[PDB]
Amino acid sequence: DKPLRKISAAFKKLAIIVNSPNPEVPVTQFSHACSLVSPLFGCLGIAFKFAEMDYVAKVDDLVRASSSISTLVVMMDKDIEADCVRKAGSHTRNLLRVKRGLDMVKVLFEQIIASEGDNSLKDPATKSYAQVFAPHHGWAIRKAVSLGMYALPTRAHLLNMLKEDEAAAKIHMQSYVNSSAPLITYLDNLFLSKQLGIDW
Ligand SMILES: CCCCCCCCCCCCC/C=C/[C@@H](O)[C@@H](N)COP(=O)(O)OCC[N+](C)(C)C
Repeated sequence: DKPLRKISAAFKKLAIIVNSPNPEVPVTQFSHACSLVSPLFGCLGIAFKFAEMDYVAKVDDLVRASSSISTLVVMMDKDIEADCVRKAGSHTRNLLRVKRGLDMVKVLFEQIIASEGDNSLKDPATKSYAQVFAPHHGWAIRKAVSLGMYALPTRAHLLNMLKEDEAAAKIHMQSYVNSSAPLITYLDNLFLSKQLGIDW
């Protein structure tokens, strides 16, 4: 199968949901779509190993919760009720981390699309990391990530891993960008509308 098309197809559906008048985002559909993004960090290599703990484990948790909890709204309401929003391992806290991962990939794709004709992924990877994850990482991690940037695959190599040529990759990557933009906005507002904040 072709991994970018599974991503675009799944997030298009979520986009339709959050673009609708009364959105109800199922934890099952949401968490499944997010797990389709996980292979991307492995492709980029050792620099993004932090995503195992900062993203993959966070998605794993939401997949667990999806068996007993209907929607993202219901999921957050439980944590608000139990006063465990910022508690380590809480579904709401993990949801916030998942949001950041989705955001980083959105920025990554945007920069890859912009830097077409350049076979180096250095700028897209460095800029996406610096914007989304760097403010949440201590010195050691940021240095390790910076070092790992030397081990990035070439742009052409990445596309080969994803099984697309330039033209087809541009379409599905842009499709994710178009879909994740309102999804990320919807997720942010779930926090902000309850004054929960989004920078913790
Ligand atoms: C041969 C040798 C190979 C050596 C292999 C080692 C390379 C892989 C290292 C993986 C990176 C660590 C993954 C951790 C991710 C999360 O825990 C992050 N939150 C950690 O960042 P931190 O800045 O400490 O989080 C903030 C927490 N704090 C505020 C309390 C600092």
